[PDB]
Amino acid sequence: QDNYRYIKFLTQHYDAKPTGRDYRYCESMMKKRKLTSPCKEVNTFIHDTKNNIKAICGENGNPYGVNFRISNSRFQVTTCTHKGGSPRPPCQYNAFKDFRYIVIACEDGWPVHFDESFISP
Amino acid sequence: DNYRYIKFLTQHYDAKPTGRDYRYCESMMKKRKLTSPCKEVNTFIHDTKNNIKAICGENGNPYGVNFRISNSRFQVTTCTHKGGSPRPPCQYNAFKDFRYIVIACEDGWPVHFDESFISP
Ligand SMILES: [Zn+2]
Ligand SMILES: [Zn+2]
Repeated sequence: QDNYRYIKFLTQHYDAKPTGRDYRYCESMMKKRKLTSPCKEVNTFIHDTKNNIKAICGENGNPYGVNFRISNSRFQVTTCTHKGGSPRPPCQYNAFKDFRYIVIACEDGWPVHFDESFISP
Repeated sequence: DNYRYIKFLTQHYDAKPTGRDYRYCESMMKKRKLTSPCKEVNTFIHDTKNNIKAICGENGNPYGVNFRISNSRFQVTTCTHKGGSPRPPCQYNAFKDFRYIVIACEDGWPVHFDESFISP
């Protein structure tokens, strides 16, 4: 019921209204979501409703690994990957658009972590 | 101007459904004022405005002469009127589905939902 980790998940991993989904999108979003001090190396935005993402914690997800959940359907996502090595802003990013399953961690029915290491079929 | 697009959302967009049963349809139809007279068939899409609009763009394909089919499945709830009276209160059966949807777009914006479309 403390919303802190859930809102943190949203800040870092949720954008219902993307524009472009190219490197410029990634570079502006990583800045707007304050993920640039230091440059976050890999960060994926999910483009769907809070309700549908939350449903991965319940009806619309399967157990994955010890504690994660995998979605039962694909989600629109944009993965921003840091380029150029240096961890100090300004931060340059490559942007990878995808429609794929996502793996998250849930706590008390809410998304609290995004598994950036998951490789979807 | 936004009129037909907003009208499309009023009748067919709900990012935050609960229940998705007869009660959901009966409250939503009333809330969206689709009850004077009772609308016979009406589908609510449970996804973002952006993703639905994308059916008019990259996440859709041409369908028929004037329509668009989504390239992926959407969570939907179809409300089908029952009881036989066009007057409030309007009663509904709910059908939850995860399916392709067909819409009409105008200039990149969704303006109608094809209730007659039968998805694989
Ligand atoms: Zn939305
Ligand atoms: Zn009827």
